[PDB]
Amino acid sequence: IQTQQLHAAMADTFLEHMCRLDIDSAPITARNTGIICTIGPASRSVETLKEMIKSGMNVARMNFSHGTHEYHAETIKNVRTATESFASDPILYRPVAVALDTKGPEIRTGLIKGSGTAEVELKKGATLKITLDNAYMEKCDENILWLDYKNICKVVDVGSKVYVDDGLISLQVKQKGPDFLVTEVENGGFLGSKKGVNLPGAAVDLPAVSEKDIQDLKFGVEQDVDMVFASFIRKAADVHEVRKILGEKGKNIKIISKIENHEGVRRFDEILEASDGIMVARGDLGIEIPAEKVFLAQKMIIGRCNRAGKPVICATQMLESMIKKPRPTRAEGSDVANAVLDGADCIMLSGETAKGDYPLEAVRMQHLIAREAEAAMFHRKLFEELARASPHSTDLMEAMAMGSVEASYKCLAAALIVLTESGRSAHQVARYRPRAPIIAVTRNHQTARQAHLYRGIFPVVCKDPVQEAWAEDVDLRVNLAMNVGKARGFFKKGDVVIVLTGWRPGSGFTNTMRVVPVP
Amino acid sequence: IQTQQLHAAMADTFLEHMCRLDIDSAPITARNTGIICTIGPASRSVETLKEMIKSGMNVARMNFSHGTHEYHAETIKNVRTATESFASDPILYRPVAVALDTKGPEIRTGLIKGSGTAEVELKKGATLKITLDNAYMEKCDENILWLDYKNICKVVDVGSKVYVDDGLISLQVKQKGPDFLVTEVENGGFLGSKKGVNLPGAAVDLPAVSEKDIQDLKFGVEQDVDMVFASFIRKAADVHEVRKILGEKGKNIKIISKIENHEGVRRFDEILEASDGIMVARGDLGIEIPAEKVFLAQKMIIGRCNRAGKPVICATQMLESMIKKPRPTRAEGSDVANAVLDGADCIMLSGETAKGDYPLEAVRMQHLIAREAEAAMFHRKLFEELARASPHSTDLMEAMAMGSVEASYKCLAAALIVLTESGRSAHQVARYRPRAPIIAVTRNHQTARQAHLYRGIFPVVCKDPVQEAWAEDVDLRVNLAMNVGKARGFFKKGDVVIVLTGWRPGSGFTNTMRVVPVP
Amino acid sequence: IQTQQLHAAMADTFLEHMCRLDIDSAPITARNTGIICTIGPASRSVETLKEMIKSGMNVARMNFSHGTHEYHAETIKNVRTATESFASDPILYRPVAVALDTKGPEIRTGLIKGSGTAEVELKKGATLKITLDNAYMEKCDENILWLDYKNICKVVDVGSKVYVDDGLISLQVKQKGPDFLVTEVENGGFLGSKKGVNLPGAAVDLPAVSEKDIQDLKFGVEQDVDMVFASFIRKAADVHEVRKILGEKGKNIKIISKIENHEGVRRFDEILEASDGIMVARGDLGIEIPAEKVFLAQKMIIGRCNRAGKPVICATQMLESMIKKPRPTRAEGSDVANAVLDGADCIMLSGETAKGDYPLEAVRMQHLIAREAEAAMFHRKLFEELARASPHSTDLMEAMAMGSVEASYKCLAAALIVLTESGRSAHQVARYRPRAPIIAVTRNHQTARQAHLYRGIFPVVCKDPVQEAWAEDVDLRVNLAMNVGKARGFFKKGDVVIVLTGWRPGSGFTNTMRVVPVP
Ligand SMILES: [K+]
Ligand SMILES: [K+]
Ligand SMILES: [K+]
Ligand SMILES: [Mn+2]
Ligand SMILES: [Mn+2]
Ligand SMILES: [Mn+2]
Repeated sequence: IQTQQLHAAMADTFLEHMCRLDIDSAPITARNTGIICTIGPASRSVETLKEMIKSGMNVARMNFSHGTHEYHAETIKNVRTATESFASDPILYRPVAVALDTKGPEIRTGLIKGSGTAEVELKKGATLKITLDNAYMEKCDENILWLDYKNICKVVDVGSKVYVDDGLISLQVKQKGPDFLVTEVENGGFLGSKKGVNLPGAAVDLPAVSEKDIQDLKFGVEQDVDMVFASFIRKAADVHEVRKILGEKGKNIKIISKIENHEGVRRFDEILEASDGIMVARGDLGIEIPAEKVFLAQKMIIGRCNRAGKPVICATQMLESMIKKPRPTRAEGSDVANAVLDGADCIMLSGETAKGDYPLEAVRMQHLIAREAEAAMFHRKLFEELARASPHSTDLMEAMAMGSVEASYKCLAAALIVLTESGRSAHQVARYRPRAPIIAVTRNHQTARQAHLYRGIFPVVCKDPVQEAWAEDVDLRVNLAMNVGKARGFFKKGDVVIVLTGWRPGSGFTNTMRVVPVP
Repeated sequence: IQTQQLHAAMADTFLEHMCRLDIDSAPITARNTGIICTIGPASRSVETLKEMIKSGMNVARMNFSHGTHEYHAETIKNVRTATESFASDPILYRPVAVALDTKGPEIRTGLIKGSGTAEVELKKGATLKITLDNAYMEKCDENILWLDYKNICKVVDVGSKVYVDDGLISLQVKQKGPDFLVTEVENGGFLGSKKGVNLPGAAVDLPAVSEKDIQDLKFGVEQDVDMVFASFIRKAADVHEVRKILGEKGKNIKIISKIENHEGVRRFDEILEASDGIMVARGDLGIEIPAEKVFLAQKMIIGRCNRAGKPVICATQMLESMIKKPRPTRAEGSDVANAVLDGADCIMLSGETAKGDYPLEAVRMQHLIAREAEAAMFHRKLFEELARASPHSTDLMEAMAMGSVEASYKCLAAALIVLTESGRSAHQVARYRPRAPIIAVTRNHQTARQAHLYRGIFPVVCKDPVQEAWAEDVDLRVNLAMNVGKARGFFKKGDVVIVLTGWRPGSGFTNTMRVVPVP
Repeated sequence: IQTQQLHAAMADTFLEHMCRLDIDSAPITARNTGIICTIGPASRSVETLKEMIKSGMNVARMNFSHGTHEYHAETIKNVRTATESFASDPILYRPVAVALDTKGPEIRTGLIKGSGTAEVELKKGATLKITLDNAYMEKCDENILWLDYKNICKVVDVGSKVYVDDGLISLQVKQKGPDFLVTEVENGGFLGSKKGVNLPGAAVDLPAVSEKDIQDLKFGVEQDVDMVFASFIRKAADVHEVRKILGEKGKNIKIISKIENHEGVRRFDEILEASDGIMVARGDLGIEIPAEKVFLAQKMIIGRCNRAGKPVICATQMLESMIKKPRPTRAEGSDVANAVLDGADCIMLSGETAKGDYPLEAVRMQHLIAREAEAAMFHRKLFEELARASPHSTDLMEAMAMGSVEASYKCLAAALIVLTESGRSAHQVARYRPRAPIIAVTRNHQTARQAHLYRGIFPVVCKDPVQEAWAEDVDLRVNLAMNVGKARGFFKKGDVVIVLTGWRPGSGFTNTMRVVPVP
């Protein structure tokens, strides 16, 4: 029989835990891993968004690497419209967050000359001249290649390698002429317009926060986005610049630093301290450093974020092949599962959702794999190691959290209900990775939206006004969670859930926990 | 500084181990994970095979789902030709195994318009008719489809699902008429000729070993293949049938059962006992059972095989996208890494090698990821577990093996040298997963070839005749290993390696171990 | 069924390990814990010594706190006579070590006055005056008590507590007059002659090595003792002074620092570095510092010594009550068991052997408890933890040790045979605590005698001359071990043992191990 890999949960070793994984051990209804969907022409329509939400989407990511403000404003407007089309039912309403992915220090090449083939082919052992002559800005070809990085020449050297499109195409500088570069094509073949360019071994002096960026972040504040995915941040200083720009009015916007180059990996510790969360941007990371090493950086990053208690996102190409096909490849399914097992708080879709033919099938697939992997976690082991690395604490919530999660493990609670406004308490509970869903009730619409960044936290926005008597106000928000839970099939009348509340309205966190029957 | 994730090797927890993975901790030269390549039109040429070998190929897999005997006979002949082109040098000669992959109980739709390239769409609602009438055999079109499985009507029901062409296409039986099925198209769109068919929730009664299979196995014995990849085996009886056909003359051919359907996963334990090894055929497995659960089956299978000490292979779509591209996707790189970390003895390529545009790049990539992940393993923990999970033990080689690997850990030996003929002693040493390469010297050309099925065993065929004095014959095979090692850059004069030999010529295994300087 | 707590050895937790200890799981014949017997009037007779040996004695301790040199010389002569009375049989001969226990900076009282033997009573709340006037030297009573510590007035002050006769009697300095001390009796009652005195809260300026000491050590060198138990050593410097006096001629005499005061416990680390071994002298230690804290110091000491690989002895009052009774108390039995379980290499008897009515019964009891507790160890857990404290940093012989011990666990070897002259190789094997007996064959009579200091090493002196051929000389010393083992009931023809030898005569340690049948 058994359910949600409970037999394997009892194992005393990882080897036995693995040997006990059962494909016939049904996972639970609730899904703990937040799904982040990148919105594009394939999913901008309010009607598709509505389905995006029912299928699982928690975070709508706007990639400011392309598109104008009015563009992104309309799409932001549509996700909100689709979201609120549900607001009518307080029990079935699923909050949805809006994220903003910075363009950052990108290098991009121009448009191929119209006058000639659709795409130019850089054949191995062929010459190619890279120029900055704005004249060739839209007249690229097998001979001339224009880039949008002016100082490029001062940071590269003879012998330096240049990667272009998703470092599918490789170039080697042979002559470093003043204001231009004569190179030789090593790899790749076909080149299109506006393609990504990477200088792995160089020190790109572009700004962390460029003019263009400053305006986009400002725009986010204006548009009231919940988070910011800062691209190519390579040190604490960068995070701080982004923090400063968001300034006072955007103080509450959570900054998620994207790690996508050797520098950022090397200075990860100081970056994590300055950020609210981290994103393993495997795409550029896999170009900036050898592809075979990404898995190392991913696990290291997810590991340290877990230990720190800050959200971490795994992104890029997870279900890549589903851009053109309805079902994922065996490796891609594996990729998602291992990301969840590695400890990732959220998994992302960018392309499979932005411009793919199967956006809805893709999020549904991550949703399926998520629940399955989440159950295959070795909680007993993870908890212990995670509490070990928990320094001596003068913060009582950490204790409440560990006690509660432990309590949830013992009575196989159906869920952990947490009343919070800043979201802190719930964040703490999620940190110690309980198996059961963390139903966080709050009146702060934003902390609800931001809650998705945390593994296990199921945000529930309470719209009822604050009751006179604190006890009644509590039983109110608690019953709301109870109902949402019954509605979502997380638990029925008679199951056990642990409830974390504040003893008195003035309590600075959840200092009260109870084991309670759902009825 | 550090090398081969040794700093992270010292951690006491998995969380710390992960937090310590360093992308600047260079792996070692030696690669322990065997690479199995599926040979096809893109890699049959002797010249390509030569490069296949230099790039890392250890096992050539002939997929008998297609091709005639003379076809596979020539390709087998070519891999041997390319292999022997190296025989001349005893030190740099890498033996290559030949593997035969069985067709088994497959279900294939017939031809379309009696033509190779096929058309016809389908998509939702579109009713489709599945006839068994061998008349319209080679006349499949948009409305009537023919299957090569005759009893298909007795094993399926109304409402049953039928997957066509790698589960991309989905049908649902609406009317189960006698000798034909009227179905409705759920998923899928375009169907070609002779495409695979799967009946997920049905009990297919086809024969474990068919008439077609019997001749192919017989042929394998004739061609002297080292192993058989028994497709779709679902129980011990199945393995035994294959064992019987190979019979006495093929007694030494190792049988690798392929697990690719619910039944096989369910009866896995008895199948493992009857087999010499196991292959996680995620392809059909991901169709036969929900895709999201494959990762569960994989980890469970790899785990149990490790515990049992029999070789286990992970296969299908690992570097899939590389069939059309020079670099893999981030998910695919991750998939290989986790396969090695899960503990798979060999990883496979089938298509990326058989008919892709980048066969060489693909094996080279697995080779790269393999070494990287092999170092990222948590040996201390693994060993302890493999040990604390090795019930009983009277096979002294177990003792010798565990003590030697433990000794190799302590003095960070560069390699373990094992003299063996049946290969048993080396198998035992690999079982306990040393970090260093296992250089197994043997005069039994076949055990050398078969050795690749084991993680870490680097086979070396000794051609020198047996010396008069046992001591000299030993020091001879040992120096050959010493030389092979120095040549392959596994170690230089002065490094330490542990040597496992037999005290006297009559010893039944490796009962003598030594810590020795390589010089 | 089961034997030697092997069922409990399979447990994965200490709690389970304990819950599985079975009083019906017969321990093995061999005893790994060395037994150190203090020789006195109750056991100086050669005839008693002979029985002391057959009963289990490994080390004869001569306590130079009393007796003249001619006295100790005769007793040393008798143990040697009793020991050699067995030398005739090379197989049944058990070497015995002679240990010299230093007097050190002791503080003794004088002889009660001549009254009718009537010992003196010190009722609570009485005065009593301690003088130094060498006139009361043999005339102590209720009013005056002489001390042999001349500078006692300069180290104590008013309020200072003074303990007499094994801390049984308590006195508090009320008036610190010049050259005397007026005190008040807190505890204690009856005072005899020449009793022990402790100033726990003072800084005794007596010489670590006194005039009396230097001569005694010199004598030890002359008498060729195997080890020295240096009393009250409180710092590295102390150990060095002793090392220096033993000088060049006594360079091979192992120095065992005795930890018996707060200072020694506080500076333990530097003392252990300088010593060859350590003795937890609970006697004075339990006076110098609170009684309830000794168990902490013992475990800590035994712990760090284990971690360092140096012999550690537990001593004093273990079977105390047996001085007058044939059977030990329940606490004493427990005390011996827990000492073996703590990890003590040797357990001592001093009094129960020196002047008790049941010297033989006492050593026999320690012998019985030892084997019983040695089986009740949690080897799996202990080993894993020792290996951790021994990083991957290598000397090389410890690789062999760890590998060998691991191998002995796996095939449940009957014993580990080690050929060594300096004894080093065996010491290393013992360090990693195997379950089976370590039969160490040597031609160095002394290293054999000293070997007893190490848990599990069963010394065997080889008298045969060195064979021409290194191979024959090895099989010779191995067969001797094989024979000794069969004789002692350690193992019969057909059992498995691991043999650690040197490949070539020049090897600097045991670099060759083998799993071999005993026959
Ligand atoms: K971007
Ligand atoms: K096949
Ligand atoms: K003494
Ligand atoms: Mn990027
Ligand atoms: Mn298949
Ligand atoms: Mn003492």
